Amino acid sequence: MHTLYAPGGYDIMGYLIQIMNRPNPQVELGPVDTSCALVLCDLKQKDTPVVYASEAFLYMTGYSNAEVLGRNCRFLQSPDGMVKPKSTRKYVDSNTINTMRKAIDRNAEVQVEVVNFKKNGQRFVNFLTMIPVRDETGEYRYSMGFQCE
Ligand SMILES: Cc1cc2nc3c(=O)[nH]c(=O)nc-3n(C[C@H](O)[C@H](O)[C@H](O)COP(=O)(O)OP(=O)(O)OC[C@H]3O[C@@H](n4cnc5c(N)ncnc54)[C@H](O)[C@@H]3O)c2cc1C
Repeated sequence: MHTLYAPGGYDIMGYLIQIMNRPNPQVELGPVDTSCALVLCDLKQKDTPVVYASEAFLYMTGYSNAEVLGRNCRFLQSPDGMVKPKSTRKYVDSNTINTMRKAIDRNAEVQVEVVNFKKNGQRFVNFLTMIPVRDETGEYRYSMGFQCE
């Protein structure tokens, strides 16, 4: 993967505002800000890579910015951080992974409980919520994920 990052950074605050102001919320998230664990992935780059990770996310997972950026978030599904696309996870519920996959493809909001592992191999249940995000063109370009241990 050779993901490219937006020169000048991402409008994370603007996107959080967009999310809290969305008209027909399918999932209630309650107020959110930059203090919580979150990531923004680019739907328009190969394998929906993380292009921004909040400090709280890195702290929760134990991974560094260098270890997460440019990667699809699925690495959290294995204690060795090695998860190949389309592979059958041995520690994660297949229907759960398919639910996330379909929600992302359809730009549909979703909330799931998925088993994840921190960098040091510590297992935990991640209550994950993903909401599609529109960029300046007004069309869905990113997805913001909010992780909860
Ligand atoms: C912003 C954002 C944040 C995210 N944060 C996290 C996070 O914190 N933790 C995390 O674990 N993931 C996270 N994800 C999810 C991850 O990045 C992938 O989107 C997710 O694993 C599903 O996509 P995939 O490409 O891995 O699917 P695939 O690799 O295709 O795997 C889907 C699995 O489902 C099974 N399956 C497929 N179709 C069917 C079917 N019809 N019936 C039965 N089984 C089926 C397969 O056997 C396969 O193993 C995040 C995604 C985004 C966009």
